[PDB]
Amino acid sequence: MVQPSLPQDDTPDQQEQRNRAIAQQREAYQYSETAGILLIKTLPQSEMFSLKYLIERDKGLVSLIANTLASNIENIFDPFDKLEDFEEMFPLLPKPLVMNTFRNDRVFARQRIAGPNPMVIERVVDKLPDNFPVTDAMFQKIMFTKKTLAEAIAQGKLFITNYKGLAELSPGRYEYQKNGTLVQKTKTIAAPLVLYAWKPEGFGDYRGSLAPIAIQINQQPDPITNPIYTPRDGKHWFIAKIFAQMADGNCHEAISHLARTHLILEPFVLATANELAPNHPLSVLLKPHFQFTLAINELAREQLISAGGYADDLLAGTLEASIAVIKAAIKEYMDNFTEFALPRELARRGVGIGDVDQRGENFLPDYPYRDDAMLLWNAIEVYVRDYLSLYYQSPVQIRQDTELQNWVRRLVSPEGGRVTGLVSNGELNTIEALVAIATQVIFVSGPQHAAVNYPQYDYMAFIPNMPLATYATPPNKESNISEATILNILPPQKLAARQLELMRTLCVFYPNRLGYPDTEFVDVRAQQVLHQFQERLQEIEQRIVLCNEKRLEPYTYLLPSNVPNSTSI
Amino acid sequence: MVQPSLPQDDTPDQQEQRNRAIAQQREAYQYSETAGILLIKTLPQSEMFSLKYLIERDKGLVSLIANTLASNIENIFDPFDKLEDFEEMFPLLPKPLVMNTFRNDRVFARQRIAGPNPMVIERVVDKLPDNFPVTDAMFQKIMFTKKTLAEAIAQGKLFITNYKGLAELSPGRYEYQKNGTLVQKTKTIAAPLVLYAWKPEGRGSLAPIAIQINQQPDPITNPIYTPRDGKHWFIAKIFAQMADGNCHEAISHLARTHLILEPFVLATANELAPNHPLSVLLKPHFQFTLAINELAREQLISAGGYADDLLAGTLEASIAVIKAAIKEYMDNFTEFALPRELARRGVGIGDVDQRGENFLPDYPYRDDAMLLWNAIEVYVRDYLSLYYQSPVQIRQDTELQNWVRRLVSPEGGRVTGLVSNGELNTIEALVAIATQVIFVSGPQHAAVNYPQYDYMAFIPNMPLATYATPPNKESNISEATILNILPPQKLAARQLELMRTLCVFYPNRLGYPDTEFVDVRAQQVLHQFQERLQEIEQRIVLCNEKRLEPYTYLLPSNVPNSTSI
Ligand SMILES: [Fe+3]
Ligand SMILES: [Fe+3]
Repeated sequence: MVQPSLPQDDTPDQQEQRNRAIAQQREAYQYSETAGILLIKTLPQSEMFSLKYLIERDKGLVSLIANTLASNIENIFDPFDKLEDFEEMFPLLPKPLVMNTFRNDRVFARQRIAGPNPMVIERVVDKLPDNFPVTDAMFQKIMFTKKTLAEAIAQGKLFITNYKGLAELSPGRYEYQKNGTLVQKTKTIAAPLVLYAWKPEGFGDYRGSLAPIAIQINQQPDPITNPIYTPRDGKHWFIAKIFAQMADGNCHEAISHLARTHLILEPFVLATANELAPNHPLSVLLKPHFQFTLAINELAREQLISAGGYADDLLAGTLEASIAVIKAAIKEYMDNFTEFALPRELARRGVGIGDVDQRGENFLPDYPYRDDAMLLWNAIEVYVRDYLSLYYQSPVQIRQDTELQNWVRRLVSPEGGRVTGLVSNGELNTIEALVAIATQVIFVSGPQHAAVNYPQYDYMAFIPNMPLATYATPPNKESNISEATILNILPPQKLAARQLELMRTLCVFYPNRLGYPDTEFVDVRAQQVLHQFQERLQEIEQRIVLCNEKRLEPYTYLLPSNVPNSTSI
Repeated sequence: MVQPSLPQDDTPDQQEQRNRAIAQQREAYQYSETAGILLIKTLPQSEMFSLKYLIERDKGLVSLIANTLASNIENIFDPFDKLEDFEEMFPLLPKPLVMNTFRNDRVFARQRIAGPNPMVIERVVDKLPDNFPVTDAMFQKIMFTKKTLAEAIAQGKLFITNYKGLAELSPGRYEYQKNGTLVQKTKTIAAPLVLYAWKPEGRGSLAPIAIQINQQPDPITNPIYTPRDGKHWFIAKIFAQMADGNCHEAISHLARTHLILEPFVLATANELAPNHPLSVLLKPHFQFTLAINELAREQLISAGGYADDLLAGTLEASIAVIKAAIKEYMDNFTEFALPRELARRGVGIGDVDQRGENFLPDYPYRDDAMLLWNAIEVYVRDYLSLYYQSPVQIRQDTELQNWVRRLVSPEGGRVTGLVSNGELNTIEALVAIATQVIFVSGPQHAAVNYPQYDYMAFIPNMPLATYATPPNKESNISEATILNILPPQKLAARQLELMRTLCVFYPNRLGYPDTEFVDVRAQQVLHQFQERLQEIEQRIVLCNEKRLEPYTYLLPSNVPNSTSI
């Protein structure tokens, strides 16, 4: 166990040892790709899941065998017979928290700020999209108000989710035998726009909340084939929400979860191995936050984004279409890396802590993801800054650290991740820039992945709340809607089962815990910095527990006790 | 990648490097115990399953989710409604090979010699046990012969399986909620005696003659059943199969492959340098062995695990059987070498009649295992000769001498049958030890592990517990009677779950290690072993065209390099 040091501070003997270790690491951590996604060529045994991990994962899979044994769902591509059958899918599993209230408009809307994908909603500035022709009359009928849209917008009261990033998907296909013949079917794609309003009054008892106003299921308006639905539209409104939720779930899995936690971490894990000695302070800082990350990304390669895997079976598009969405989300992230730092990302959507009205109040006061993620972001930043200050007291030490400079060059290179938004001026020159990079990597690996991964079961294991594909077209607005209509839009039995299977496996345990690495730092000064980070997380836990006593609903996913140390499941 | 060498031949500097490695290995491979069974304290990450292993094991578990989705079995402690329902448990899985023919007496008997547990049957010498009062009249009625029992025994025609090792099990209990009421029930244990005869006519094969379901005879409450007893005979075979299945899992499989290997794996780490030739030889045959034994600890022999759920006895009773089986093996280690084990049961290749033909001519486990035993023996002799030429190099190898001391010690495995004269002194003795270890880890484990699905995933052929008492020999047997003896739905499902996971894939392959030997001479000896395995594969393929049913489990292409599943 070596005291960490910068390579230029070491003797020539010690530097030879560092280069030896790096050369060996480069041989063990080679770069590869699947479908243009950067991944590892072969996983080192040191990077495999632990025994303890495997025991927990297996308990999960065996719990699914038991639940399936106790369930009445069948291995068929028929719809369920009754909508109530979706409630019977959990005889031996926890009931998903959304299950009993998912029909409520407020429960729908609050998933934008506290559900699995709190990453889409943005404040409307200036005007709605021209292809989303909501009228004053619609707004006024739904809000029971004489205020106009322009007035609401001028007050910062309107919010939108625009799923146009899904507009080019080729719809996925599926097929099966029924009575000795092959039936071939296609999923139905949608790319909705959803308008929300902040309602300060709430419902008399004055916890304010977001409320949904209008849904246009596809991007190009048409009064007949693509009208705007509102809550006045009865069962047609319920169906419009289903399509919007399906769209949110596709954006969730491809963009917010797979692309922008799991797969954008892969180049950082590999660059750390390919350029940093084992006793490099940055490697020692970052490796606890990479535990099991290569391995879980290899399972995603094998089981999630493979032909016949979960993405192929469950999502709206063809596998090829889903992979294209994933790769475009990676590219935009890497190209703009520092603009995806949490405060900047939120501010770009108009929903950051600085987005306030004339009285200093946030235009979106009820946003548990933002509130709790900012606590964790700020605590990690203090932890990282205090840690790196033990090793870099002056910027020349950044510039003369040949390993660190190689780590940056690897990341920005085309073959190393193409992280062209990583640094300014073509080179890492300051300590504060490195603090921001390492803060963002640790934030993504622990907190961000916890926020998008662990709500999956509560909101997406109950299939009707967020089905990963829709299986019939939106009915015409004047058509009558039966239970059969809804059951034909929702997934068939075998695919509903498959989606529960996925969601349970992704949420069943916590592989590790934020701030609690498997081995202590050798440097007692760094162990003290870590102990203070652990104290701060305890303070943050109690603050969130207090906030949750007053929130409309508790938001538990960013409690530090529930945040892993690494992206690992 | 350093040339292997004996420690006494190394420099002082090399010797201190060897000793540092051994000290680190002792720290990473510490000894521990669960319920008196020797295991590792903490599994080193280097000893974990590989990614590729995990991917295959996960395919197997997901296949069970899919199969269960497509099945109609329920999560209940009720019996199945019809016996035919046991045949509908495999909508998306391979059909177990025994399923169609399991009622046939010949198919029942041939599981003694080609089934999951080919380790029990033995030739009757002198007389039957006194607590098994088979009479001439019974024998003559079953065999439709005038030969007496004593004449048949004198000709070496009779064979027996005696499950007396189960006679003291406390019966397992189970409970469930049924209408806000907690129901508690007990399994029924049995310790049968089964008489077999070799019947030359056909073609020639073993035939079952008589079953007594428990050890103490009584003409009314524990009678001798024969093939003349109709459905009662069918039920007696169920109890005999259940007993074979319990002896299989506790003794032949868990004890005498998985758990007796654990001390050898730990001794190798605790006493041999990484470049010790014996460590280099053995470690390919230990791949994933510590890890699979840790899953056995956690999932198989834990409270609420598979053994607790499925086996006839309480968990404490099954663990006692396991531990007794380990101790007899270790106390008599060299006597469990394949040729000597077969000979002690009267069924070895030397057990021949006046005309030179075996008393038990049809014995695929024996014939194919002997081929692999002999090939491994040549491999380890030719390999070890590269490094030991005279016994003084055996005696002056301090690491090897420590390896033996560790194994025979009370805290390293207590392998008191390992060595003669208190000490390992010859190359041939070490050849015998390493041959047996490699044989157990590959071939023996293959022969007891991979038939589990074909013979035990079809629950009526070999249920791991019985759930009602043997009916009175005079009662009418209904379909419901049999369904109450066989496992309830939930426990049948749990037995299929287990047997599928134990058989889904081959983690590695006999003779094909992950890394080449650095020593080119050792590479050549390994290549010769691979060639011999190819010859054996073709010889077994030829035998399988003349056997009544193929025995595929010891084809070298189906034998792993290590006990790993
Ligand atoms: Fe994840
Ligand atoms: Fe096994």
